[PDB]
Amino acid sequence: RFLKVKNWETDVVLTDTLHLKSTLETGCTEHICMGSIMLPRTKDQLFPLAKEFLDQYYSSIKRFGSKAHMDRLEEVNKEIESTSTYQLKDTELIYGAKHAWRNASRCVGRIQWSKLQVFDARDCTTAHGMFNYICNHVKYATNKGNLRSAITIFPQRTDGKHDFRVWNSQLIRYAGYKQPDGSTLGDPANVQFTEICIQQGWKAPRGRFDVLPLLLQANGNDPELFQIPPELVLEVPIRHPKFDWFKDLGLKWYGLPAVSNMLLEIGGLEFSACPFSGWYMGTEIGVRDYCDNSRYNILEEVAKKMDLDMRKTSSLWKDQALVEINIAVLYSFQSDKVTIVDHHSATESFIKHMENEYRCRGGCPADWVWIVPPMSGSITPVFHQEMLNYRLTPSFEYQPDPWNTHVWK
Amino acid sequence: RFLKVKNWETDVVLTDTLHLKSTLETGCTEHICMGSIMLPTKDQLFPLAKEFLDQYYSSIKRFGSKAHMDRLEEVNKEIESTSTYQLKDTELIYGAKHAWRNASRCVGRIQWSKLQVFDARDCTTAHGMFNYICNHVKYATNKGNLRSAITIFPQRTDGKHDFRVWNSQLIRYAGYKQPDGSTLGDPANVQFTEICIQQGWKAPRGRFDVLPLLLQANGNDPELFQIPPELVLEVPIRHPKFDWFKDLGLKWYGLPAVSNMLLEIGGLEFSACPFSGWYMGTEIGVRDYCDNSRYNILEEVAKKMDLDMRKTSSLWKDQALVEINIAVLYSFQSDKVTIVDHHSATESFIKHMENEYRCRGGCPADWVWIVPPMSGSITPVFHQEMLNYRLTPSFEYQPDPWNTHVW
Ligand code: HEM
Ligand code: HEM
Ligand SMILES: C[C@H](O)[C@H](O)[C@H]1CNc2nc(N)[nH]c(=O)c2N1
Ligand SMILES: C[C@H](O)[C@H](O)[C@H]1CNc2nc(N)[nH]c(=O)c2N1
Ligand SMILES: CCCNC(=[NH2+])NCCC[C@H](N)C(=O)O
Ligand SMILES: CCCNC(=[NH2+])NCCC[C@H](N)C(=O)O
Ligand SMILES: [Zn+2]
Repeated sequence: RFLKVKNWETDVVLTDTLHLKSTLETGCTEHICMGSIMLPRTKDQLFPLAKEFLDQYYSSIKRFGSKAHMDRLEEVNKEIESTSTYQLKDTELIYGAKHAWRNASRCVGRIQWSKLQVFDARDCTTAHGMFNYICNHVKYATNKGNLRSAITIFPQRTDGKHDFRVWNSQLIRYAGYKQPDGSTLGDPANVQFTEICIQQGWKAPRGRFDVLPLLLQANGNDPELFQIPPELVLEVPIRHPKFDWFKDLGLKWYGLPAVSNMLLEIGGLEFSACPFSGWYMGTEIGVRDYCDNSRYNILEEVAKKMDLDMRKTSSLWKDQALVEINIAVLYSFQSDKVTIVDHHSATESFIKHMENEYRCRGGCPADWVWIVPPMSGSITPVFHQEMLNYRLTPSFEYQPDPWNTHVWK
Repeated sequence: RFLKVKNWETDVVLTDTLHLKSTLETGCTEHICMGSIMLPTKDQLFPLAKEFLDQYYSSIKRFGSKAHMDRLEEVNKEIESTSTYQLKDTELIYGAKHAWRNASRCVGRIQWSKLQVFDARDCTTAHGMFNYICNHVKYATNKGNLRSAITIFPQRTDGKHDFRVWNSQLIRYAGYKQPDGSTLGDPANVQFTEICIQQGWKAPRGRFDVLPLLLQANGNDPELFQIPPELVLEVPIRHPKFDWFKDLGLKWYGLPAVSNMLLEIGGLEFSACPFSGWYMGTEIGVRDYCDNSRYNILEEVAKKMDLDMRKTSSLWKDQALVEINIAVLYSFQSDKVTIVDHHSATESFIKHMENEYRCRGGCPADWVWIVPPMSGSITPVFHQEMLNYRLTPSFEYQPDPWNTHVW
């Protein structure tokens, strides 16, 4: 079955066949679309998942059906029946990690998928060990501002009782503290985690931009706290090109975005601790982190300084202030020489990547709801692009926050 | 099953049961989501009619009454005899209002119950259609104080006597292909603008020429008509700060009025059912004015603002976008023509959603279409999870007539 996708701004039509290889469910039914919903083993099911993966791997290197291909399948089968699981070769791990990124339908930066530094941390055994691995990842990825995509992969899940987990949602993130008056100091998004850190012993400096400590869980044991070496945490003071009063807002952000709470599934194997990092698209900070009502919420303060007509929404003061803030984020990062991409460039690149993928791969799963930027949506090419969302493995998946499932010792 | 929807900004959770009454398909499957795709017999009729009549009588608190039963029997006998049936005026009004209520892509449904319905089922000719349409335009325009309305022409019979309004909207600007290879006016109407010429219209070759109505009655060939200029309310666009804006020479019409859709009620199909409301600022300022395939005016406006268009990261397109939309709203409001900004419209929709969920058990909504084309996340709907599904009565898309008409 072939599926057509049209770009209503260029009339360019593409054909998707890749979806024929999607195995997982999407959440939608022939009677209801849950496209905007944020989030809708056993010896038996493992080998098939292993085989599917290995066939994909060997096909990619043009060795499908080869003796090397058949021995690997036999080797893995034996291993699974013998140990109930199996270990991936280094090459398969790298291939797996890259494709999980390549298959992430909500990622607009996938044009960079083939360029990913994979750090094999499967020999790690303790939380201190995890900390060392993570520091090395942050330093390598940061590269003094010239950001490089990378991922660190800790030991896969076994009985589900010895999981490795990074309790932080991002390796680097600011603390949030709820005040008794109901207000919040810092980043609202991280209040609950900040509370856990404090409870675990963290001495919170209680400021507006406190880099959180790492809470690391190794081999199913209780998590431990670690402070990332300040010299390893690159930050950018936010100022505006024309508004000299902007800097006085006291804003800044970290340069390295590093998601650390997702699960990496490769050939049936589950890697519960797999922090990965890339670089920021300006709107993530400028629009969401700074202007979401439930985040820093700086629109008013910025608006006032600009002396905009805040009496009636129709003046579009919120929109005006929104643009200036995003100009400030991009300007500051560029001036400090810290990698970043604006939404115009990022979306234009995604379209080229997406078209390339259709011709070489026969498809490119994409989540329109997530691909389209949170500002100036229709002036970016993705808004006008029809997309097809479906799930391919390997892949990155969500998993419940560890504090909701961890059995304390 | 009972599905839940959460707003990630207020944490409010709503439970949806209304979806369990969905009938048509969505185009999606367990393996693939097509949420962003623009467009994914007597034995057949009575079931549909029954479904409709049941909801109608239920809405008037007479479910299972004799009147309910009698009506169901009358229609049943009418279908078996005439292979179709006619709706009572009350059922027609209820149907139209509910087709609007069920339009998952409409952000202004909080206004659903306030719809003036004009019964034009007694119409027989294109001239009659013109008369009905002018009356509709005049009533809805209300000198700038816009009022929602729909005019319903005769329902489809054998498919060979369908009434159709060939225009996509009652009021729209023409588009012509020039020698340069460029396009003059609105590129979106190039094809229609040609069929008008190919039919007789004498195009003024302007940047904003109000297109002539092309009306089709009883399957006959469409006829042209010029909407009395005095009935077409237009707004010149100026900025409340950049006095150079007026020089762009831009203007837009105040009455948005979709005319190419199909209204389906109790199985019956109304191929010509033009309806109107009022504009949300972004529709004109973001989409019609800035879309690359439309008037595509960003660069021009950018220049006059003298901003660095050298690098995309200066966000000149974004800065220029806001101002263009500030102007549209400013103009309309100055001329006292009804119009709503995306902030206000989305806030209303959220309220409507909450009302619908507690009174109806849900509200089908298409997130992709509900979220404005600019400043998406600073509007509440962005943070609102939505469930999309099809309910009848409904407004459906239909093939352009020029691709199906047998001259
Ligand atoms: C080169 C820099 C990259 C850019 C500019 C980029 C940009 C983005 C953005 C803007 C999002 C949506 C984020 C949000 O709204 O919170 C996203 C999501 C995602 N990206 Fe990328 N990305 C990059 C690199 C990567 C890398 C290296 C990986 C994996 C190895 C990756 C995996 C994903 C995944 C799995 C998601 C969805 C996660 C979720 O659902 O929250 N991205 N990316
Ligand atoms: C009172 C003011 C109203 C507002 C502000 C409003 C606004 C909107 C907007 C912004 C859209 C999407 C427009 C686009 O992007 O092309 C829309 C779509 C829609 N509206 Fe409303 N609407 C209003 C009244 C009405 C009325 C009176 C009806 C029906 C009688 C209605 C039926 C629909 C339908 C069926 C769609 C989807 C059409 C499509 O698929 O292209 N709307 N509305
Ligand atoms: C409810 C809705 O799904 C939610 O607000 C989504 C919309 N699109 C998004 N897109 C991106 N990139 N990131 C997000 O967090 C979201 N949130
Ligand atoms: C491809 C994509 O479906 C298309 O560009 C949609 C997106 N959302 C939209 N939303 C509204 N209101 N109107 C539109 O025309 C569109 N176009
Ligand atoms: C970790 C891979 C890079 N992905 C990315 N750019 N963004 C996703 C996480 C960043 C998050 N939106 C934030 O503002 O903090
Ligand atoms: C016809 C009812 C009102 N519907 C509405 N506001 N918009 C839909 C059609 C208008 C179209 N988006 C435009 O900019 O021209
Ligand atoms: Zn779907």
